[PDB]
Amino acid sequence: GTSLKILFTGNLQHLEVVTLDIQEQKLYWAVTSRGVIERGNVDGTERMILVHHLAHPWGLVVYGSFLYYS
Amino acid sequence: GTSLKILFTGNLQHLEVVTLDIQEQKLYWAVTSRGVIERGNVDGTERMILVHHLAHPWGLVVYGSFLYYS
Ligand code: NI
Ligand code: NI
Repeated sequence: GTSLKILFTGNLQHLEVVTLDIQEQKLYWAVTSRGVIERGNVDGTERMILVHHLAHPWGLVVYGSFLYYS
Repeated sequence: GTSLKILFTGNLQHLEVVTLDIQEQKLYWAVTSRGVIERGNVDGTERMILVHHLAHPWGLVVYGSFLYYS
């Protein structure tokens, strides 16, 4: 709990759970206000919208080649 | 109600009432999530932060050379 850091900020109103892909060092999360699932590097450099036109994403998890979401 | 337009969007979360200075043609509004009062031209071009470190702005009005906020 020492080195606090802000990785991503902006249009993240109504954020949902955050998921880490350890094998790829990639963060995945869902934004309900825009209805998208975004991903980005752990260093806070890259960010892109991965899935569009969702209603209310609640859960998401990365395993092998796939992202599962509820 | 004909020509709908978006002037400003960004770090507005807990947006409060808007107000207009007709003589100078600049909009004023307050953002509670950041505790600021901002200005902007009706053209939607110039935007800046006018007051800092507010707690929960509720009302504001511009008359003459002064701006009143509660
Ligand atoms: Ni939710
Ligand atoms: Ni309020």
